[PDB]
Amino acid sequence: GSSGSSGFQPGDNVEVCEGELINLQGKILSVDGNKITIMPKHEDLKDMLEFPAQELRKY
Repeated sequence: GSSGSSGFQPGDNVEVCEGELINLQGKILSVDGNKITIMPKHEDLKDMLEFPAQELRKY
Protein backbone atom coordinates (compact mmCIF):
# COMPACT_ATOMS: atom_id res chain seq x y z
CA GLY A 1 0.00 0.00 0.00
CA SER A 2 1.04 3.59 0.69
CA SER A 3 1.77 5.89 3.63
CA GLY A 4 1.36 9.52 2.62
CA SER A 5 3.12 11.96 0.31
CA SER A 6 5.09 14.84 1.82
CA GLY A 7 2.81 17.73 2.73
CA PHE A 8 -0.48 18.46 4.48
CA GLN A 9 -2.93 15.70 5.42
CA PRO A 10 -6.75 15.70 5.28
CA GLY A 11 -8.93 15.45 8.38
CA ASP A 12 -7.54 18.47 10.21
CA ASN A 13 -9.72 21.53 10.81
CA VAL A 14 -8.69 24.67 8.91
CA GLU A 15 -10.18 27.93 7.66
CA VAL A 16 -9.75 30.41 4.80
CA CYS A 17 -7.39 33.31 5.49
CA GLU A 18 -7.77 35.31 2.27
CA GLY A 19 -10.04 35.31 -0.76
CA GLU A 20 -13.80 35.38 -1.31
CA LEU A 21 -14.42 32.36 0.91
CA ILE A 22 -12.63 34.15 3.75
CA ASN A 23 -13.73 33.47 7.33
CA LEU A 24 -14.74 29.99 6.15
CA GLN A 25 -13.86 27.07 8.43
CA GLY A 26 -14.20 23.35 7.75
CA LYS A 27 -12.57 19.92 7.68
CA ILE A 28 -10.04 18.73 5.11
CA LEU A 29 -10.91 15.75 2.92
CA SER A 30 -7.83 15.32 0.74
CA VAL A 31 -4.70 17.10 -0.50
CA ASP A 32 -4.08 17.76 -4.19
CA GLY A 33 -0.59 19.21 -4.40
CA ASN A 34 -1.17 22.95 -4.72
CA LYS A 35 -4.94 22.48 -4.50
CA ILE A 36 -6.70 21.21 -1.38
CA THR A 37 -10.09 19.50 -1.62
CA ILE A 38 -12.14 20.04 1.53
CA MET A 39 -15.72 20.49 2.72
CA PRO A 40 -17.06 23.65 4.43
CA LYS A 41 -19.29 23.34 7.49
CA HIS A 42 -22.50 25.02 6.31
CA GLU A 43 -26.05 23.73 5.87
CA ASP A 44 -26.63 26.04 2.91
CA LEU A 45 -23.82 24.23 1.08
CA LYS A 46 -24.52 20.62 0.12
CA ASP A 47 -21.29 19.81 -1.71
CA MET A 48 -17.51 19.71 -1.29
CA LEU A 49 -15.14 22.41 -2.53
CA GLU A 50 -11.47 22.73 -3.46
CA PHE A 51 -9.24 25.64 -2.45
CA PRO A 52 -5.52 26.40 -2.89
CA ALA A 53 -3.15 25.82 0.03
CA GLN A 54 -2.72 29.60 -0.01
CA GLU A 55 -6.43 30.21 0.55
CA LEU A 56 -6.58 27.59 3.31
CA ARG A 57 -4.69 28.00 6.58
CA LYS A 58 -4.25 25.77 9.63
CA TYR A 59 -5.55 27.33 12.84
